[PDB]
Amino acid sequence: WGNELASAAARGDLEQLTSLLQNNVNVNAQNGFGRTALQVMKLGNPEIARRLLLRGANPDLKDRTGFAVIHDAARAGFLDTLQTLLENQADVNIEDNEGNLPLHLAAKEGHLRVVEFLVKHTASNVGHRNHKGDTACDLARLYGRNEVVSLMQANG
Repeated sequence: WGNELASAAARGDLEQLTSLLQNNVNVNAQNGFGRTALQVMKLGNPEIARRLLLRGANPDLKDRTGFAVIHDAARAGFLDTLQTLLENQADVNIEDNEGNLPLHLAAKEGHLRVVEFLVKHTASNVGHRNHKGDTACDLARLYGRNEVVSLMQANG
């Protein structure tokens, strides 16, 4: 179950995932490499995240590098999964090993809509400095994310 559930999530096979969920499974079981189905899930499949969360999947777990799924979602620009993560109590201000919040990663990669949602509709700490002293906006500025910077100073 744990392994197959993780496999179905990793591949983005909702049908197979929902099939497995009919069994008495621990959605927070770790696969062969220590990651849960939610952690290995292929982003771009918010329903898979929703089904896993509905069954009690812990959204705040961190991998080898202290990255939570919301970190991955934010960094890659997957707003839908990020939002379903939050509507299921995932911590928005969870930090990676360098003190970066999901907002930092979104800003750094120039995902304007993700940043906008975070700044405007979440408890994201816009003034949070990572370990090296940089805020999400600083990183946007450093990475030439002009539109993100303008949006951030426009409301925070």
